[PDB]
Amino acid sequence: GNPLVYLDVDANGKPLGRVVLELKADVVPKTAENFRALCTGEKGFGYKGSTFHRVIPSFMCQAGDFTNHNGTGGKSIYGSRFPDENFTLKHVGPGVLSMANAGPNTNGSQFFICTIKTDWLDGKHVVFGHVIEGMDVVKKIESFGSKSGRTSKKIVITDCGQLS
Ligand SMILES: Nc1ccc(CNC(=O)NCC(=O)N2CCCC2)cc1
Repeated sequence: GNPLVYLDVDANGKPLGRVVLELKADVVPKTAENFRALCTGEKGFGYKGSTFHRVIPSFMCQAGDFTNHNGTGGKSIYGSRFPDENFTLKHVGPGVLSMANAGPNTNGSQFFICTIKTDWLDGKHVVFGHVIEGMDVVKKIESFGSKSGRTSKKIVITDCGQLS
């Protein structure tokens, strides 16, 4: 069925624990496949070692720029960017996993995990999964953000991969 993947996350070099994500390949197979492969690193690049570079309390935690390591970069397994697959899934609440972007059809590798319902992003960001386990870890990450998005600890995905 739908892939289960994980992110193991450090803050200032010490482990917070594991976030487990279900990828909704049934609804958004291309977007789910991209994220899955970036977790395993099987194409020779991916999320391992990359950061949560911008985190805003009571909103979301954003990550996945493994090319420029500053929020301007990332790439997909298909090429630098790929289209918005569909907007069928909605930003319904905490734990939603969705693609960051720079406008229409600019999905790469950057993603975010919501910590609240973010309805204004519906129709603009492709939702492609949800947290299965580890919301406690997500709340810790969230607690290290700020209004400007700047993090107060260095938040690193030390390991990631596929569970099923
Ligand atoms: N592929 C790609 C994706 C994102 C960017 C830079 N864009 C962003 O940080 N956009 C903000 C964004 O998507 N957000 C922030 C609310 C969580 C969703 C640049 C390239």
